Amino acid sequence: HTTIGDVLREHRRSHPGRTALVDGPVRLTWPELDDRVNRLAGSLAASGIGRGDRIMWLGQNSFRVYELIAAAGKLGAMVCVGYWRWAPPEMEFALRDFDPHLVVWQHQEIHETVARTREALGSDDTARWLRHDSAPQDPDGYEAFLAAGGLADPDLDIDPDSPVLVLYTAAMSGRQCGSLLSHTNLIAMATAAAWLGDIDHTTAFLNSGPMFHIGNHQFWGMPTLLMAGKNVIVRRVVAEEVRDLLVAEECTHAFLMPPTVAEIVRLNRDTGHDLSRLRATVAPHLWEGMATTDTSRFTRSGAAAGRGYGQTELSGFAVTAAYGGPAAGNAGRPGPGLTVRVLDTAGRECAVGEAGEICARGTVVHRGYWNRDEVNAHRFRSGWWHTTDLGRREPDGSLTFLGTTTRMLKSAAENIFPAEVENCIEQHPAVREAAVIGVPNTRWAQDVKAVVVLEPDAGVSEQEIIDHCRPRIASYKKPKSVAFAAALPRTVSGARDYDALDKEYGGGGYPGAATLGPGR
Amino acid sequence: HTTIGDVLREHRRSHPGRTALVDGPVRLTWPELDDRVNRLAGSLAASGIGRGDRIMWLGQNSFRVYELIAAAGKLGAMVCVGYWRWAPPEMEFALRDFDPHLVVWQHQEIHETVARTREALGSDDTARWLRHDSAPQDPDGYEAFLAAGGLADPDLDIDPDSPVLVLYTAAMSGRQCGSLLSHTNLIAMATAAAWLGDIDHTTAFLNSGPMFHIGNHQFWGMPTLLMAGKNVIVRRVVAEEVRDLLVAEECTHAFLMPPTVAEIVRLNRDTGHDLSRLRATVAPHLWEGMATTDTSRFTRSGAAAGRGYGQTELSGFAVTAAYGGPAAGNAGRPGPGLTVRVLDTAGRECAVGEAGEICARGTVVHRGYWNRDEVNAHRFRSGWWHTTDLGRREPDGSLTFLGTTTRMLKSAAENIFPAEVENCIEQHPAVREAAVIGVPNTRWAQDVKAVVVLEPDAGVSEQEIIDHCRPRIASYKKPKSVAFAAALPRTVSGARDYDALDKEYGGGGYPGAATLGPGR
Ligand SMILES: C[C@@]12CCC[C@@](C)(C(=O)OP(=O)(O)OC[C@H]3O[C@@H](n4cnc5c(N)ncnc54)[C@H](O)[C@@H]3O)[C@H]1C[C@@H](O)[C@]13C[C@H]4C[C@H](O[C@@]4(C)C1)[C@@H]23
Ligand SMILES: C[C@@]12CCC[C@@](C)(C(=O)OP(=O)(O)OC[C@H]3O[C@@H](n4cnc5c(N)ncnc54)[C@H](O)[C@@H]3O)[C@H]1C[C@@H](O)[C@]13C[C@H]4C[C@H](O[C@@]4(C)C1)[C@@H]23
Ligand code: NA
Ligand code: NA
Repeated sequence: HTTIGDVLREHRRSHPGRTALVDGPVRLTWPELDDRVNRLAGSLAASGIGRGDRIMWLGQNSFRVYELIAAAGKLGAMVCVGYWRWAPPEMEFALRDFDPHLVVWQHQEIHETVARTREALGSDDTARWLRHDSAPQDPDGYEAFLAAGGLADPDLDIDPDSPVLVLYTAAMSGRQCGSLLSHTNLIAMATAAAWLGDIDHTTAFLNSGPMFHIGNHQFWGMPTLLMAGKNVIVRRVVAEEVRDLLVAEECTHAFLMPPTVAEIVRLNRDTGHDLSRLRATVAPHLWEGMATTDTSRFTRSGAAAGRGYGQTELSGFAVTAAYGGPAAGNAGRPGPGLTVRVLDTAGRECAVGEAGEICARGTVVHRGYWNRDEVNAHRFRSGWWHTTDLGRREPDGSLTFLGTTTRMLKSAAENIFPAEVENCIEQHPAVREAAVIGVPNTRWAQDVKAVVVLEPDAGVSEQEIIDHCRPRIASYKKPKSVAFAAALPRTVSGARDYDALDKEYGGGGYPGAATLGPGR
Repeated sequence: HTTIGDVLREHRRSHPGRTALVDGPVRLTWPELDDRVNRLAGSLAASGIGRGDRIMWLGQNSFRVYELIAAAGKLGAMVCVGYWRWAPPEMEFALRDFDPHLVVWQHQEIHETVARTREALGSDDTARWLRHDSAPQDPDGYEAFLAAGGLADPDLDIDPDSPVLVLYTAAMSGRQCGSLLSHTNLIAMATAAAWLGDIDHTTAFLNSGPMFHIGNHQFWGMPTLLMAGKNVIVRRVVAEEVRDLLVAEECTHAFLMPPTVAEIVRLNRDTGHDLSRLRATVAPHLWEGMATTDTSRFTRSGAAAGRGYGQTELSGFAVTAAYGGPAAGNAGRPGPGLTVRVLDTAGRECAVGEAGEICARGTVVHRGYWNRDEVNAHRFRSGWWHTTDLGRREPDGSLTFLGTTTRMLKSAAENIFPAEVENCIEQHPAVREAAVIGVPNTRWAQDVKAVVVLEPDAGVSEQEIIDHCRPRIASYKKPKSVAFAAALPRTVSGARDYDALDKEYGGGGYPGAATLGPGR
């Protein structure tokens, strides 16, 4: 069975002259990339990394993320792409939970957060640390570490069901879980995406989405890699730099949400820079004729506007309106390599039209979460992965995604789980309880809002509650407003009544049948 | 991991009212098909079929072949789709070699061959035999056997690497070998084909190629099944019926090799039906402008003219000009899920430009042949599948298929090995020795020719040698001409000097650098 390592082994032979990666001045053909991967694998193995061992990336997007995944993959090891946006306590939690043998970290932009995180681990910090964006000769730097390795391919027999990429998600408990994506997961996801988006060796994809998110890997980093196209890296999304890279690298695809598109168009207008090679998937109307609207099924089906269903744990958008033709349901049908059933609370399959939990089996279902044996045993019960999302089958057999069962928010293209924010706010000594909801954002999706019950005789303002979150959770997770109450609404059972909180405090816009996709 | 049974389980839910299969008056929706498959699996299991057990189909194309593959697949058993064109000695050999628990047979057009074969087996005939084209109530019939089974899905956990389809090929020794194709083999083949041919739920594919050969399954039976298109069955190519089905069922594709096309075209000039919906991939010029020339990657690239490389043992056409763009080499490059190396006789990879044996690893490599321990250990040596075909890598990274190492002929895409034909001819009492070569034929690529040395003072004509072959080997393998000679030129080691035979008797048209594809 094919592994990620085999993809690079074949491309170095079949596409010796083609450029595989561009990241600033760095440009690598398939053979140059595979050589670097082999040296890197050499040094990892010399550091004691082998099957089932673990590397953490703490940085923005880099070509080195692809090198590390491939190198680790050739050893049967796995790479966690941590989020550069995480606050120190989140980064510390991920480091302790994942327990990596190696941490590859970035100084630019996040040095302070990285330092505070390392400091906090104290003597529990057993990992080796390499700075990726170091001076070339830095002996604790990635490039020197890589250079010391030998050119030979490790040539190991790696089982492609081995986890190779780990993406933290699913923080419904207040703490994130690391989704284990195997070589086979990624290859099956990439294969389906190649049909969905008509990807081939001429594809040139700008990696302008966060590598912490499954979306950038699915659309279209991994299919581009699989088909031997060019992956162009950008560290962060800055409209001008994106525009220049679209032109300079003749990109055919990019991961760009509607606000960024509008910034690029405004900036490019009447400058004569030709963006016509770009196949616009998201908000194609905003490009004003500067791009070519994508003709692939991804865009024509409505999948690019949110007509589909998935999650990290299914290797991304695994159900779409592109599979199986016209769909009465909002999400369409499963791609090949996944089967789906909507199950009631007793684990019996729901009838047509009846809401239940979306469950799945097949090649794109992940291996489970890192270090969560009981969660895995429970969410895989009866041999089906339980998504925690609600859906139904329509009479035409298509699927409708109705909403979450976890009160998850989406805000500014991030997921926010209420318990992460609630736990943070409740750490405050003045706060007895906090409930977090989402309210409609003026453009798309939600803003975070907290409803707070103060301790008796304590007093703290809305702004103090918000600012309290700054050192503790990612910036995008903070409430944008806070309401105060003497008590939170309760159901008959004494559970928090989140429906009543939404009704009384302006909640709405949650992911589901009324709010699908990236917006406009 | 996804299995063949999962495809049916998913389509019964996702496409409740869509037609999956058409065969004469039989029309089955996805749920109707899966129900029948479940009853069939029940009856198979009740007769003692389980994991690793074997069913032989000895019939022409039928909807029941798909039913049997899926039902066997749900039990972890396997189906051999035998050649209905086999002569009795070949059919007998395959039955003894394959040793099936159950044989499903057809009366129409082949009853005499089947009866002769069964007689030859005598008391070695241990299998149960079911007539598929029986009267409905026939208790030795497929329909009554199926109807006794229950509707419950067996819901067994089947390993996708289990063989599920067995196709006889590779008769270099003079006797065929059963290539073991798994669920995973077929699913990877089909996913790649859907990309190659732009296959989707609107595909209506006429199964006019013999299901005993990998061609019909790859192009496009399995991808059509996988993407929930409609599979229309015809038992074999009868020109008038093919014409009628293309029209009535609004077919978009069909497996029609060059010799079949002109008569279909001729008969449609009488009717004036528009065949524009048919996307002709093979020899589109022969359609005289009635069909549309397919514009999928498969046809635009030249792959549909033979620019590719593969074999049944690689799940079909695994290397093609559609993978990876323009290619100096005649075969293009490997599809995803296959890695290819050209190896020298010592097992070292060949330099660029150096001829060697094409060897392969990956998801589309078969599980080996049935009951061929020694051949399998040799052909899988050093962890690569050895194809026996010669090729080389070009400087641009692409692959060239140079030719066979077995003197094999290939006529309208059917392999014909000289030993098969030579051995049959030499059984004639008047024949002392025979050598078989191929001669060019534009429409068939090449024709079988025999060069025969008669026994002294015995006599036999060309026609007589040809007719001698009819009871002994499949029709398509017979010589189309016989030359008589006083002696065969010999090599130093005593083998036939085939190069001298080709030069003397107009030999050519062999598959490889000089002739690709099925004809024109
Ligand atoms: C990010 C994705 C690609 C990866 C999967 C997915 C669902 C994702 O968010 O993965 P996630 O981060 O793991 O979140 C999964 C959770 O997200 C929810 N969800 C499930 N389906 C949807 C839906 N259709 N719209 C909104 N929300 C959805 C469910 O609660 C699910 O459990 C989509 C959302 C989709 O909207 C877009 C936005 C952009 C980018 C990418 O391509 C797009 C043009 C479409 C694509
Ligand atoms: C049948 C196939 C599809 C399945 C694989 C293959 C190779 C097959 O027949 O498998 P097989 O019966 O197992 O035979 C394998 C042997 O066939 C030889 N071979 C390998 N590659 C080629 C070649 N390019 N042209 C001619 N012969 C070839 C090699 O000696 C090899 O070992 C091709 C032949 C190819 O010609 C065509 C004909 C039609 C239909 C289908 O699409 C086509 C437009 C192309 C396609
Ligand atoms: Na508190
Ligand atoms: Na003889």
